Formats: sequence, C-alpha cells, structure tokens
Amino acid sequence: PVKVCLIFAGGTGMNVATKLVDLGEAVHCFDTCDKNVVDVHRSVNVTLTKGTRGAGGNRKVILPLVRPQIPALMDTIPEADFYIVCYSLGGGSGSVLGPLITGQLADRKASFVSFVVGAMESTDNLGNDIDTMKTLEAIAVNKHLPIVVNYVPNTQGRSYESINDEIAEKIRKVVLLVNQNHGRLDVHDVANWVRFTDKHNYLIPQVCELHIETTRKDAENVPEAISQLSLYLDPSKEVAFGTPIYRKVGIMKVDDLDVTDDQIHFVINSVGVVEIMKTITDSKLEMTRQQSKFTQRNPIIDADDNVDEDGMVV
Ligand SMILES: Nc1nc2c(ncn2[C@@H]2O[C@H](COP(=O)(O)OP(=O)(O)O)[C@@H](O)[C@H]2O)c(=O)[nH]1
Ligand SMILES: [Mg+2]
Repeated sequence: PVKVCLIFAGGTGMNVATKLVDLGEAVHCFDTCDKNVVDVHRSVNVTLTKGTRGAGGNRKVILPLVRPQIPALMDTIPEADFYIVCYSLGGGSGSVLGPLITGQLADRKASFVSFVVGAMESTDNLGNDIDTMKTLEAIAVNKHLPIVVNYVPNTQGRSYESINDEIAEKIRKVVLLVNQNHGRLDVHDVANWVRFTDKHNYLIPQVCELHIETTRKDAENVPEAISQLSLYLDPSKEVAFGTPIYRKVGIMKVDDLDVTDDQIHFVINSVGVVEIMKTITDSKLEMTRQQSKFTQRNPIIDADDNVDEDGMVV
C-alpha cells in the first residue's frame, strides 16, 4: 500500500491540487465537470462524474446523481496507510464528493485528515458550509470515528490564491508527518493519534479540528487538546506540554530536505467547532436579514391593462 493518498474534490479542491502537482501519482482529483482542469493536472490523476457536467451550486441536486458512482471512484484509489481529503464546504460538488468519499475511507477503517474551506460569498456558501459540517458530524457519529479536519475560513479581504497557498503548505507538513521516515514514529502510532476513539472508548466520535503549529507556545494554546503528535528536529528541545489524552513524539532527520521547520505539532481538538458554527450561522443570519428586509416596487401593470398570451400590451 502506498504511503499516502491525496484526494481533492471540486473547484477549490483542484485549485489546491495544482500546487501539489510534484506529488504526482499520489494526487487524485474528482469533480462533476472540468471547469477547473488545467495542464498541470496530467501529472496527476483526474476523474469526472457522468450525468452532472458542473452545474450547482446545489448539493441536494448533485447527491443523487453522484451517489451511485462512488464505488467506481473508490476503485481509482489504492490502499493507503494515510489519506488527505481536500475540498470546499461551500460549493455543490466538493461538498458532496468529499464527504461521500470520506465515508468510504471510514469503512476502509482508514487513517485520514481533511482540509476544508469555509466559503463566505453568499447565504448559499454559508448555508452549504453548515450542511457539510453537519454531514461530517453525522458520518463521525454513524461510523464511530473522529472526523478530523483543518478548517480554513475564506477571511474577508483575503485572496483565494493566498488562502489556497497556505493550505498547500499545511498539506506538505502532513505528508512529511506520515512519510514513515521518522524515529520512534510507527504507522500504528499515527493511526492511534487520528483514530483516538478506537482505544479511548469513553470519548465521543465527532467532527474535530486539526491544528498545525510550529511553536510549543502555539500548540499549548490549543484549548482542550485531545490528541497530540509532535515532530522534533532537535530531540533535546523535546518537552511534554499541555493536557492531551493522547501524546506521541517522533524525531526528524536533518538530511531530510522535506524538513523546513525545527518542530511541528499536530493537535486535534473539538471544543472549537462550536465557535466555527456560531460565526458561520451568524453570518448567514445577518445576510439573510438584509435579504428579507429588501423591498421592491409595486407592479406597473394592473388589472385595467389588456395583456395578451405573449405579454403584449397594445
Ligand atoms: N479558498 C478558496 N476558495 C474558493 C476557491 N474557489 C472557490 N472558492 C470559494 O468556494 C466556494 C465553492 O467553490 P467550488 O470549489 O468551485 O465548489 P464545487 O466545485 O462545486 O465543489 C465558492 O463559492 C467560493 O466561495 C479556491 O480556489 N480557494
Ligand atoms: Mg466547480
């Protein structure tokens, strides 16, 4: 089984994919149309679904069209010791394909994390965010498995180019983490970090946040940490901080040119998902208020107007 499989879905998904082209065969893209297919995508895997050809937008409309086709997509995905799934919560295709695929990985009893974007353009985007987050929490519950995600809100003002750019970087860091070439760091360890419910049975499988941090201080400030996993380049600087239920260390190799940071900390928690939802729901609400506070003029035809079948008023 390959070391890591990288799944992207939808527009955002493939846009983030173009920056990870150098990983070639490890990258698998999926969309409902080719709207976002560029040239650097031939260096990687690409699959589009039938019947759909890129419309919504609408997840309710896309789901039943793509559901039957999932078995087939799964076949285009080899066994892996870890997976990364990436897509937007805001659109219609990524926010369907992604969770559908996520559900299959969970039946592979696989070890995986997800990178998702909070789209913030419209009450469509916002509404979709909520539904997809809700979807992910239902899968967690039904499959009894934490659904671990790095959440990136499209902060007002900031360019998608920029937002995509940091997601790419965070993905590399996870690719490093699971590149199996560390000291003390087992493949079984990594599974136990991200699938903490398998051994910690008193804990509740739910949607969790993944925090990636390059300082000990930054990691400690992650609230109500559940499951930590640290990489050190200088083993001496190793410190056990915070209060996670699960903690595991590995050591990095200096001759590894992947290593671009003195120390990386991968911290899963869940308490912060509440606020994410509060923000998103409050945004939708404030927009929705102005939407239904808008008023239009009365018509400029009335019942004295002779109107034919084509709408002609002569
Ligand atoms: N960060 C980021 N956000 C994007 C990008 N493209 C689109 N968006 C935002 O994400 C939402 C969904 O877009 P898209 O990924 O094309 O949806 P999908 O293909 O139907 O799954 C849009 O409404 C925008 O809010 C991107 O490349 N990066
Ligand atoms: Mg699209």
